[PDB]
Amino acid sequence: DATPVDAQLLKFGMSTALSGPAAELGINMRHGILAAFDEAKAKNHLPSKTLKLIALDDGYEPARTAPNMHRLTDEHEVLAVVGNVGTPTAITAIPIAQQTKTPFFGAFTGASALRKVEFVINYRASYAEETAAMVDALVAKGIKPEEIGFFTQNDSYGDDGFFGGLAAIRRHQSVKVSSLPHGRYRRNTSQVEDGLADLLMHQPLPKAVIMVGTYEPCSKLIRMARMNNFNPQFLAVSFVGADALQRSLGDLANGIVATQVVPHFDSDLPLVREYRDAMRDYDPELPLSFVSLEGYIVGRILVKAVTSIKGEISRSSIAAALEQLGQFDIGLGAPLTLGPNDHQASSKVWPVLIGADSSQSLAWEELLS
Repeated sequence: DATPVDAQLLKFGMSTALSGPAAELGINMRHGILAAFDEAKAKNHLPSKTLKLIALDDGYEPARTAPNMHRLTDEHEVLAVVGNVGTPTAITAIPIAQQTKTPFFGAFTGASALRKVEFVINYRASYAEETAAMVDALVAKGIKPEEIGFFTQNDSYGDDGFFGGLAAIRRHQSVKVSSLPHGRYRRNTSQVEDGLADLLMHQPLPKAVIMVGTYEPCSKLIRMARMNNFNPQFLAVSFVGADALQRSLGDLANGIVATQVVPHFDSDLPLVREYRDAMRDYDPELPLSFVSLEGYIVGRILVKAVTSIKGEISRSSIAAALEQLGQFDIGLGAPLTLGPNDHQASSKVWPVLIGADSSQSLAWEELLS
């Protein structure tokens, strides 16, 4: 009761899926951020500052995102909202961040809606970029544009990935949007039967299915496809959660390709080695994942920006500091770029091939080999 406290508390907020069928996404984003914050404390990166994350559960449901965001920006007075999972959730969250002038940084979503939003600053490559990489690689291997199908969540997330795929296909062949194979499922359900039937009845039958969904419904779709005598090349976007997908499917995940917005967590890139050390010290029982690696990267960039601030640390000075990063290197093997007119740090897409027991980096020229 008598001890001076001169450390300034720096509060950051997050609204994310900490429960429900997509919980692995929010849980692991949160762990990655917290591992970064743990490391920053351990190494005295922010002397006389205390980092705190206020993480509220929205279950990947926009109806819960809205009141969470009001609480984070009003009563909690957070300095930035960091790492929130999802597209329909972000679409609800962003106007609240904008009206309160709160930086909305490193959201776990590649949606174009975040990439047109002055307060929205992104680390990761977009769904347009992931789907372009997939489509170009498929076509290079002799898959016809008309043979590429989509299995997507029936909302703004699935729409965004589908539209990215459509644009990528259109670069190779003019098509009407109604011609593409496109099965859908409702967010946070396992109701994938109708979507599978739509793919199966398509002319021609898809040879590749791009999955713009989450791990639970995607796992069920893959199991059901194989039961229904259908074995195309499945490709999962980053948001699916490749680690959770592999855990659910086991051997049935062997051969799936999944695009990531981070390098492999087994890489010896300096940042990745630092991620592994931070995770080990933070909680050695947690498995590594692409999701927590992304959260760690977001935390690292945030801390780097905060370190640069001279004077009051505030919403406005954090927004400015993120833009002041310019071209910078955090040990990813290639530079990141942020600025007043550049709000996406990375366009890099790292494909991985899921095997029997693990995943490994994939060169696109080895796709379907």
